[PDB]
Amino acid sequence: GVHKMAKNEFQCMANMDMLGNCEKHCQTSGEKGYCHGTKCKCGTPLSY
Repeated sequence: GVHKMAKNEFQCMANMDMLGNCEKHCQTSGEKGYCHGTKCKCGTPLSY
């Protein structure tokens, strides 16, 4: 909802956000990381 929270966008490669400050914080929780520079979040891989 409030922010892009999936593997589809930024891909830890965007030319001003690729240095995502959460490089272990996701895998240490078992969930997947998203790189928005300092606005770096993780998230569950989800199911349907």
